[PDB]
Order: sequence, then structure tokens, then C-alpha cells
Amino acid sequence: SLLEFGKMILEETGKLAIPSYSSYGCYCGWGGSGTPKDATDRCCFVHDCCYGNLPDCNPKSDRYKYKRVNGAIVCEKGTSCENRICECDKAAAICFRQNLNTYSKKYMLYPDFLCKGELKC
Ligand SMILES: CC(=O)Oc1ccccc1C(=O)O
Ligand SMILES: [Ca+2]
Repeated sequence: SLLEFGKMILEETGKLAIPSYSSYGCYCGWGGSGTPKDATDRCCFVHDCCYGNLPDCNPKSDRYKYKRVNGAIVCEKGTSCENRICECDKAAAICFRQNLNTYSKKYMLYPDFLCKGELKC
């Protein structure tokens, strides 16, 4: 759920999910169109696509458990949905940490009219 995802983000990047990753670019948060603006936005695109592969799961509200084996994120056994949601979130958190160096505040609160086109998952 968003509760675990937000915590994973904070632990990984030192940034709070809201508002650093909730209105960034075209895909981070409310958002599903246009060309991703930068690496971080591409992380969100992939994350959206990952959730899209789970039509009969509820990733926003279904809670999963994860532990940290030293630095590594390890998803603990749960239902099939919880397992797959956790893997989507883990990937996004790592993607965010890998691209922190290019995170740009100019993409915060990005207006919707600047998100143009389509990218197919
Ligand atoms: C669901 C929502 O509106 O906000 C979020 C978007 C991305 C990551 C975390 C959150 C959140 O609310 O915690
Ligand atoms: Ca989105």
C-alpha cells in the first residue's frame, strides 16, 4: 500500500513521498500520459506499468510486509498480489535512489498541459 511505498521511498532517498514524488513530472502520482520528463519520471512510468500488470490486485490499499537485510529490501511472503506489489514498489524505490543525482525541482507540480503523447508499456 501507499503506506509501505512512502516509507520505502523515505528510507531509500531521504525524501518524503509527498510532496517530492507525488506531483513530479508526468507520471509521478496522479498521471498516466505524455513522455516522461527525466530519469525519475521514467521510474514512475515503469512503476505505473508494473501496477498495470496487476489488474486484479489493489496496490494502493493492500498492505505487504518487507524487511531490510542490511541495505537490501526483502519482500516477505504474503498473498500473490502483496508479493507482486512489493516487487513493483522495491524496483521504484531503487530506481529513485539511482537517479537522485538528476532529480530536479523544476519538475515538481508540473502542469498537465506539458505532458504530451503516448508511451506504451
Ligand atoms: C495516493 C496519493 O495521492 O499519494 C502518493 C503518491 C505517491 C507516493 C505516496 C503517496 C502517499 O499518499 O503516501
Ligand atoms: Ca502515475
